[PDB]
Amino acid sequence: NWLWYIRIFIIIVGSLIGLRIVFAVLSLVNRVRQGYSPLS
Repeated sequence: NWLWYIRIFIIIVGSLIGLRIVFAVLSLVNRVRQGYSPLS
């Protein structure tokens, strides 16, 4: 019952962390490629 909610929260947090990592990886690739100058 309770553990159920705990598991969901854990998964939710993991998803957020993954998304961030993926975004960071892409940002690094863009910089290495230097195809275009970033807006920021």
